[PDB]
Amino acid sequence: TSLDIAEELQNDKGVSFAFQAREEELGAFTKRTLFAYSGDGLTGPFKAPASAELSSFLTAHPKGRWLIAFPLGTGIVSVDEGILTLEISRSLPEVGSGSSFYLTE
Amino acid sequence: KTSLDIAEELQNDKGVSFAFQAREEELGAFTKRTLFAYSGDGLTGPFKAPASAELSSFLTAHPKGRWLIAFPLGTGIVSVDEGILTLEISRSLPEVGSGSSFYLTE
Amino acid sequence: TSLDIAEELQNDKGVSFAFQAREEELGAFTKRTLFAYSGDGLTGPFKAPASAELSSFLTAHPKGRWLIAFPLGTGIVSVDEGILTLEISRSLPEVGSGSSFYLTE
Repeated sequence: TSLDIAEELQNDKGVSFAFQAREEELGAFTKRTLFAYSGDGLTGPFKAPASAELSSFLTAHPKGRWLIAFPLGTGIVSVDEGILTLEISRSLPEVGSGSSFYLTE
Repeated sequence: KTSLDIAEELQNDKGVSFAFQAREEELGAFTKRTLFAYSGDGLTGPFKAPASAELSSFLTAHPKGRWLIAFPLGTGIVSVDEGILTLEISRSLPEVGSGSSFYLTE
Repeated sequence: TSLDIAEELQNDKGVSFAFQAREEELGAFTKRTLFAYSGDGLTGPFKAPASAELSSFLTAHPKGRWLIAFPLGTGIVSVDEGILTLEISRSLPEVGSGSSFYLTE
């Protein structure tokens, strides 16, 4: 483990998300994992400003965004100009927890 | 970091076995608590089994008082009441497989 | 953590998969986790030769195969004669990341 950021983000509708970013070295490979939790429900996209460390981490993904599975539906996390966006495929009465990762050489 | 790791096997009347692992981790200002669940068995109704006091204690700590958990074929809710662990499922599962549920807190 | 193998595997349609195998000891219990990532899409099964360490890890599962949930669908990983197979329930336009684990005494 060469990194562990955690932070809580909030929009003005009141929704809170906690994120954890983690980096791990495995010989030739690196793993980067995003962890997300919210107790809230969500109907539209979630937008909130992120710290520079998180924005930096989130930009590193090879696809420029993080496909993430929650118990009730699927989201895409991306960052743009220090604004974090989580878009969802369907409205979620509760978000819950999920993670998204990639492995790289 | 890791300030806790309980693991146990629980069993019901039919003979359905679940293994659980509870984990706590400290991340500066934040704590993460993760429940991991595995069963090779299929499940049609709810799974009820007695849990150790450490596990019951861990499971009760959740801000919603229950653990929403995704398995490969369906969704479950884990809760504890009076030292009885209950896993309720949205649909019957021919195989449970593995899943995790966590939360982050300040 | 008593083990961490990671490798990249590749098939004839251009699809690359990264796998990480992990073993952890927890007092009386062991946990074995497979992690899988691919940025590619996948229509049929994914077949690729694996290292001996990975074949060995994958054979250890009590069911002889790993049921694994990806954001858009479900897969079964198994190994036979050092050939890794990932079968899918539906075609996946993108595979993303997932893990599968078991606990044992």
